[PDB]
Amino acid sequence: ITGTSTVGVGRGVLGDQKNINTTYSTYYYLQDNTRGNGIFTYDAKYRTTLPGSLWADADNQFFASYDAPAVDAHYYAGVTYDYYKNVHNRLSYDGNNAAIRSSVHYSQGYNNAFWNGSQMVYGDGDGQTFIPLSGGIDVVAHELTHAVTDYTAGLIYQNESGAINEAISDIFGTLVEFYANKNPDWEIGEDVYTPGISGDSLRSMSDPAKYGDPDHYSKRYTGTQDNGGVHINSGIINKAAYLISQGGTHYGVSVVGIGRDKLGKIFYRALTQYLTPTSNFSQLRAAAVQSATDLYGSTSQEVASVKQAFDAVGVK
Ligand SMILES: [Ca+2]
Ligand SMILES: [Ca+2]
Ligand SMILES: [Ca+2]
Ligand SMILES: [Cl-]
Ligand SMILES: [Cl-]
Ligand SMILES: [Cl-]
Ligand SMILES: [Cl-]
Ligand SMILES: [Cl-]
Ligand SMILES: [Zn+2]
Ligand SMILES: [Zn+2]
Ligand SMILES: [Zn+2]
Ligand SMILES: [Zn+2]
Ligand SMILES: [Zn+2]
Ligand SMILES: [Zn+2]
Ligand SMILES: [Zn+2]
Ligand SMILES: [Zn+2]
Ligand SMILES: [Zn+2]
Repeated sequence: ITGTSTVGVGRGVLGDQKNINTTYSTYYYLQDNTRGNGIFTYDAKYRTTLPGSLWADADNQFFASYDAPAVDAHYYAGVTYDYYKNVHNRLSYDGNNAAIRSSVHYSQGYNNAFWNGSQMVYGDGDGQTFIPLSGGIDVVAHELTHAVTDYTAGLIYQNESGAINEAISDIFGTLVEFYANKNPDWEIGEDVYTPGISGDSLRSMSDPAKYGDPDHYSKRYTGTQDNGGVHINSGIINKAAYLISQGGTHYGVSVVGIGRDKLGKIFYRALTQYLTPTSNFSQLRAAAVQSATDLYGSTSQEVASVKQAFDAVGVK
């Protein structure tokens, strides 16, 4: 809508206060004019009709319980935009400043969130498995990263390619969470999963086997469930990424960590320049080695650590 750019204030899903970019035209709308072609957040009103109504608020204060998922969807879309722009010189998910549109209060008791090809969609959870899913910055950025992948490599969502697709979204979801300094960690979805249980998450990148997920290629799932193990086998790549950044010794292989920024640069270059729709784990290794070579040189520590990390998780 047309109006005046304003800054409102509200509280997110976890009760934290934050400022949000809004637009004033009689009402204050969750329309951020400061990022690309805009960030727009919508009320789906517990329906499954999308996108719903552009979020309108009478006073630019967003402290109602019903407001909280919208505050976080809007704010964390903005943080994700800022990450890709400031760290990777990428303008929105398509690199062409596409508007980022999000709908909250999707359906009733809905324990999921997803990028649907044109917008983000967030359930509120059932209050036991999940609280509203936009409360997790890593969830928001994980799903928006699926759009990045779709607009670059086009990784197929099945089998090893699909596990790479998932792991890329976990890697950049995590890197966004660190970029924001929003209680960062190497676990996924901890801020919105099981409010009655502290210390858990959907999966761990630093220790996938904490939740039973494989941390080595020899332990990969080979059946047909979960589209051929896309959220299961992602642990193999997630652990390699963790090792590249943080270092460690894994199945006896010592990895010299090179930090988060270099992890992100290596994997962003691999994703955008080298991966293809059917890349497998071995091809991802090659893409990451080539990317680190492009950036740091073939004789660099960075290249040596990429190789170490993929050796540690059994990916040749
Ligand atoms: Ca209000
Ligand atoms: Ca996390
Ligand atoms: Ca929990
Ligand atoms: Cl460990
Ligand atoms: Cl381990
Ligand atoms: Cl480790
Ligand atoms: Cl180990
Ligand atoms: Cl190699
Ligand atoms: Zn998803
Ligand atoms: Zn995903
Ligand atoms: Zn966290
Ligand atoms: Zn699990
Ligand atoms: Zn798992
Ligand atoms: Zn799954
Ligand atoms: Zn998923
Ligand atoms: Zn280990
Ligand atoms: Zn370890």
